[PDB]
Amino acid sequence: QFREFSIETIRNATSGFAAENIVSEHGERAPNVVYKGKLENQRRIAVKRFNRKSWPDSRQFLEEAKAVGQLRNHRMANLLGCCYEDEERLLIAEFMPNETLAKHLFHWESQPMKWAMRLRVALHIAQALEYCTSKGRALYHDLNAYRVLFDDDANPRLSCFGLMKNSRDGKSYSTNLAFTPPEYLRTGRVTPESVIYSFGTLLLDLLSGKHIPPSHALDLIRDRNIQMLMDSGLEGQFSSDDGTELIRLASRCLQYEPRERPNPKSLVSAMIPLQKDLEIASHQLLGVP
Ligand SMILES: [Cl-]
Repeated sequence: QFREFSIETIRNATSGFAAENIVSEHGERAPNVVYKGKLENQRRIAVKRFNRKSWPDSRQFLEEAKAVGQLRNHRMANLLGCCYEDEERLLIAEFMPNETLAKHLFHWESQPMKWAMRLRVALHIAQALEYCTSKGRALYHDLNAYRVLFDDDANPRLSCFGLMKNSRDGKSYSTNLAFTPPEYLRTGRVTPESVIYSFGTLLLDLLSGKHIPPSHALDLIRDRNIQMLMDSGLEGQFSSDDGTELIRLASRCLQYEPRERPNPKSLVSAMIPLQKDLEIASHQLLGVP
């Protein structure tokens, strides 16, 4: 059950917000800073520590946090609680011990992430989006490869933290404008269809093995230059038909007109026939213990 924590409990859990416990990607001074920690009951947690003045009205912070806290789903890194003591504003979620899509996709060591695992990620994150939308939390802020986490069993989950803004009013620059949907640039506002565009960028990441700007990818797609778009490290793991099917889904997600983008259920349905190696456990596919 969603619960409140004292700041002392959370400082104890994170060794006083020790810098080496940061597991997010922007360091200590960013709008989005997440620390790993461990509670007295041995439960491992992720703690997002909001900036001072980001959510100054604790009633508003709590309302938001509690709303996110009602969500419970296997495709999410779920929100367990919050803290709003002594000007701190913290979100406490399930710890994900196998790091991020970014680590395994962009910063691989043994070998590139397998196609089968990339497609499993895409499907499971689409399912996470379907769930969040189902529970009235259709807005998601800054979805990218750093918000896709891997659990104890190496299964992909969507971080719950992106369901809340980094600050109620502060302009965030947490996603470079190259990756934001066109309606954000016009209005400064996120809509349900905005996250679908972001999901399109995630598909581009998975297809290419890098965080390719949509403008550039869309040029390649217009040219049907699949060989320049797709990750050379995937060679021989996928049929041209399936590669193309996923590119076509990305193109739908990245449509200028928000109403033309797929709804989450359509993303899930489109992903099913592309799945590969269903019988293989995620830890084997991802290459973690
Ligand atoms: Cl506020």
